[PDB]
Amino acid sequence: DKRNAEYRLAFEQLNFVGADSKTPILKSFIEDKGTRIDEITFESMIPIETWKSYIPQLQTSLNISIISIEQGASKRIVIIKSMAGDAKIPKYLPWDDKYIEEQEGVVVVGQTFSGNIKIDLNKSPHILSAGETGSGKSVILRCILWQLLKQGAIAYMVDFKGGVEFGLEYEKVGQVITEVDAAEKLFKYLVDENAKRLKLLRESGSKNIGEYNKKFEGEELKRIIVVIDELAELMDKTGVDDETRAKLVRIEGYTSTLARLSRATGINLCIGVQRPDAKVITGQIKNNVPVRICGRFADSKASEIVLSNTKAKDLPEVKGRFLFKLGADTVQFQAFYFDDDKHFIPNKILKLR
Ligand SMILES: OC[C@H]1O[C@@H](O)[C@H](O)[C@@H](O)[C@@H]1O
Ligand SMILES: OC[C@H]1O[C@@H](O)[C@H](O)[C@@H](O)[C@@H]1O
Ligand SMILES: OC[C@H]1O[C@@H](O)[C@H](O)[C@@H](O)[C@@H]1O
Repeated sequence: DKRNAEYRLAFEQLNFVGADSKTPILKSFIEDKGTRIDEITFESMIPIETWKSYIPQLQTSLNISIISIEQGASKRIVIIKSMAGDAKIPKYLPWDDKYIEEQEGVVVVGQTFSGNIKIDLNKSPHILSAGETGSGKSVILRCILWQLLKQGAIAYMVDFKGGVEFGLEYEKVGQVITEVDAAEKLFKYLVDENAKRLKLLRESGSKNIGEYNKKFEGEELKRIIVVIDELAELMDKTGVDDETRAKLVRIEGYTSTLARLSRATGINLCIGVQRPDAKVITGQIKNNVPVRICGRFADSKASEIVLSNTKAKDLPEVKGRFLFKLGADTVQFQAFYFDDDKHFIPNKILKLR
């Protein structure tokens, strides 16, 4: 076997042997095909602290990037989490307007092993982006927003922290909703706008708003993008009073209806979540929000709430490194770093008269 012959030679060149004079024994090599992260298990008498001292050398000899080395069941077992030197993705990928797609409704979120990650909002209409504060979870949503604003979409932005996440420059290109009263008015409007669009599709025999628009020269329905900076501000009802709770229940009813029924109507939800919790990322959100973007979470439960697998615990500690899940596959990718100070140019959008 190639791998066993390759490891043996590598260990012998280092005289990397235990008290019994044996080089480490390969017990198992488990590759994750989507993330390209491997679990290599070795048996030897070499202490874990010695393996850790050898990390720089083992990376070079075996041609791998070592994420971690941990002791297994016994002091004879080491488990290495690694990525092959061939599984290359950037560690920094600045946004650039050259990535903007010609096809309306198609957005790019970053780079994977073979090509870029593209999302066609006409096929997978809603996105949930989850990550710890500073991960880049929110940066991705603003990058998607910019792309859609450049394709002529209408935007609505929700931020209950006084709108500090969507400053005055965002207000030039759309409406910023900063409190629960304005959010009830917004979501009741979007649910009615969705109902009016479904009515137009049935009546005209149109599959989507794109087919509808071609039928009427002077009647052009535009894509609507709704960016929710933090889903917990709309879903977490724990400490509010009776009236605010009923208002949030009404809003949740509107969000659920929107997510489930806005597939063909060109109304897209881009949701941010800082702390995954089953009360916030419910079964209704999961059943109707197909795109998941997940940052690193050391906790298994947090990854299962977002992805319904534990792979977010395996990611390397790289800023802007995420998991992408659409359907049954989970892949690792580097997200674009979109910086408002240099990438968000409101006058370019306003010029699209
Ligand atoms: O990389 C292969 C496997 O390694 C294991 O350590 C992880 O828990 C799995 O999520 C992963 O699929
Ligand atoms: O469809 C465009 C891209 O997005 C996803 O379907 C996959 O994760 C990528 O491998 C693909 O290149
Ligand atoms: O926030 C709700 C309001 O949003 C505006 O953008 C729409 O034009 C109004 O019709 C709607 O009532």
